[PDB]
Amino acid sequence: GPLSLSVDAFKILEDPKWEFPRKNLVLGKTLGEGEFGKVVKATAFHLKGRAGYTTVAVKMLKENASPSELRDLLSEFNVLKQVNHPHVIKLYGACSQDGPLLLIVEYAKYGSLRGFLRESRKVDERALTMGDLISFAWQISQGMQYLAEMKLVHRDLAARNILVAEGRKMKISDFGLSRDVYEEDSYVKRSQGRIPVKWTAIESLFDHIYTTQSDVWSFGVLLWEIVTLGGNPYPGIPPERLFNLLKTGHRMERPDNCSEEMYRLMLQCWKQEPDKRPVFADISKDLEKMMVKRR
Amino acid sequence: GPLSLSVDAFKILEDPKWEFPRKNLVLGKTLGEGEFGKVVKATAFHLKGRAGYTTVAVKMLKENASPSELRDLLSEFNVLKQVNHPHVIKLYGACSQDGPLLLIVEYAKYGSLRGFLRESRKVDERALTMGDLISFAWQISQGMQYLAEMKLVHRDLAARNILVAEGRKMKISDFGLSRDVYEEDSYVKRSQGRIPVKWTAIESLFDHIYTTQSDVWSFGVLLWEIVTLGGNPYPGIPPERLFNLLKTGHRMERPDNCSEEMYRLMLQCWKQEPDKRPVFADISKDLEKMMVKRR
Ligand SMILES: Nc1ncnc2c1ncn2[C@@H]1O[C@H](CO)[C@@H](O)[C@H]1O
Ligand SMILES: Nc1ncnc2c1ncn2[C@@H]1O[C@H](CO)[C@@H](O)[C@H]1O
Repeated sequence: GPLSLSVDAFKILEDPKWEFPRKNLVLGKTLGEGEFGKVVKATAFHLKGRAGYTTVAVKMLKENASPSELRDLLSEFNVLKQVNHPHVIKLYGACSQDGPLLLIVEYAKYGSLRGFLRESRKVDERALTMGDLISFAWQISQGMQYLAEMKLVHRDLAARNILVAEGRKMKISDFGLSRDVYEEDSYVKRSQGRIPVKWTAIESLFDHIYTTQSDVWSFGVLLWEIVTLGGNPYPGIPPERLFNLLKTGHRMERPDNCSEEMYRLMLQCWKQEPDKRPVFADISKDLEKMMVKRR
Repeated sequence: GPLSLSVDAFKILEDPKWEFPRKNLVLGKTLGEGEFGKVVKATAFHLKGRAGYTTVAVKMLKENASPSELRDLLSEFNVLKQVNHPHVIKLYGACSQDGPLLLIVEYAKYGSLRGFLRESRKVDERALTMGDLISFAWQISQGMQYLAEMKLVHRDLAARNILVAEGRKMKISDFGLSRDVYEEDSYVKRSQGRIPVKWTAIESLFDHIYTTQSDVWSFGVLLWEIVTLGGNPYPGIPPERLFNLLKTGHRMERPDNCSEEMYRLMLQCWKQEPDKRPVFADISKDLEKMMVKRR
C-alpha cells in the first residue's frame, strides 16, 4: 500500500545530504512524547560541517509504533527538508539504515512554549512583560506567513508545538500532520483528524477542510494560550461539547490581563467564515502595532 | 460530518438502560492510558441493581482529545453494549450528560495480561505453569470465537489489551478499533491503521484488509507474548523493517520454553495466506489437546 511504497522508496534514496552516520550520534534523556513518537536530547559528531559535537534533538518512533505513526514521522521529514526560516525548527539530518529511523533536528534550549509560559509569570519565577508575549506571537505569525506562502498548512498549531530556542526565539515545530496545499488551497481528510478538538477550526471539525485560514483559527487559540501564560483552552468544557458550542456562535471569553485589541484579534481569528479571518500578514501587522503602541 | 452526527445523536438517546447518574460515580487513581483515552479505577453506587458500591473501571478522553479519539471512545461503547461473554470485558453503563463522556466497565483485578505475565515466572514472584499459559490462551481463543461468530473483528488483539480478572479469568478488552464485518466478512481502511505494526497481519499491513483471519495472526503474536511471559515481539527490530521481513517470509523464531506443537500453532497463525491460518474454533481445539496431553 501507500506506506510500504514510501518506506521502500525511502530506503532507496539514502540521500547523502540528509543521511548522517548512526555511529556519530549519541542519544540521551527523553525530552518527551509528541504526536507520533518520542523526542530525546542527543549529540552529533561532525554534523553538517560543524567541528566537534553539536547538541541536537532526535525524533523517533515510540514502542509499538503503528503505520499511522510511521507515516507521520516520514511526513515530518518530508516537510522539514523543504523549509527554512528563522522561526521554523531546523532539520539537520536523518539515520535511515542499520537501525530505527531517526530525525535529527535543531535543539531548542527552553523546550515547548507551553512549558516556558507555565514556568513564568507577568511583570512562576521568570518575569515576562506583555511586550515579550506580543513578541512571541509575532515571531510565530512571521513563521506561519512563511509556511502559508510555501503553500503548507500546519494543522497542529498550539503552544505545546512551538519551541523556545536560545535568545527566546520561537520555533514552529511538529510537522507530522502538516500538508501540501499548493494545488487546491485546501487539505481535506475523509477520516477523523488527530488534532486536539479545542485547537481545531469549526469548518475543520465539522467538514474536515483544512486551509491557512483554519491555521489562523488555531493561531487564535495559541494567542489565548500565550496571553494566559499557558492556560488550558475552553477550561472545564468537554471536547465533545465543542461541536454545539462553536456552531451556536460561542467563543472563549476575554481572559484576564488581556487588552481589548488583543481579544479583538483572537475573536477575528475565530470568525465562523474563514474568509473573514485575517491572514498571517494581517496578524503580524496587528501585533507590531500593539508593540509600538504600549511603548 | 460523521462525528458531529454521532455525538448529537448520542446526546439524543440518553438510553436509561446504559445511562448512569454521574453523582453515583466516584473516580480514583489512573490505571493507565489506552488507545484513545485514560482508564481510572472508580466506584459506583447502586449500579445495575447491585446494592451499595461496586468497584469499576472508567474509560474517558485524555487531555486534548482529538476527533479520532472521541470517535474511538464512542465506537468502543457501541460495540460493548452488543457483546456478552465470560471472556469479554463487561460494560455496565455510561455518563453522557452534565460532564465528560465516561464509560463504566468491569474492573479486572490483576490489570493487563502483559503486566500480569511480566510480574511472574515459570515453575518474577508469581509461579505460572505451562498449563496456566495454555489455559489463558484458550480462554482468549474462546472469547475470540464468540466475537468472530458475532461478525466482529477486534483488530487490536495483544497482551496489553487482555485483562486478568478475579480467578485469573481473561477478559478481551479495548474495543475502540473493533469493526462490524457482517456484510462483507472484511473491514477495509483507506488511511493508515493505528494498530501497532508488530501485531498486524501481513495483508492488513500492506493492503489494509482486516478479517477474522487477520485477528488470528494477532492471536499468534499474543500466543508468543504469553509463552515468553510478556516478551516484546520481533525484539530489536524496527517496525518499519517488518514490511520487507514479512513479505520475504520471515517470522519470529521458536522462543525458549516452547514446545514444537505450540510453535507450530504460532506459525500457522502467521501463514501468509489468510485462508491457510486456522479459525478460532481450530485454535481452541489445538490448545485443549495440548492441555490434556501434558497431564
Ligand atoms: N527540537 C526540540 N528541542 C527540544 N525539545 C523538543 C524538541 N522537539 C520536541 N521537544 C520536546 O519534546 C516533548 C514532546 O514533543 C516536549 O517537551 C517538547 O518541548
Ligand atoms: N477494566 C479494567 N480494569 C482494570 N484495569 C484496566 C481496565 N481497562 C484498562 N485497564 C488498564 O488501564 C491501562 C491502560 O489500558 C492498562 O494498565 C490496563 O491494564
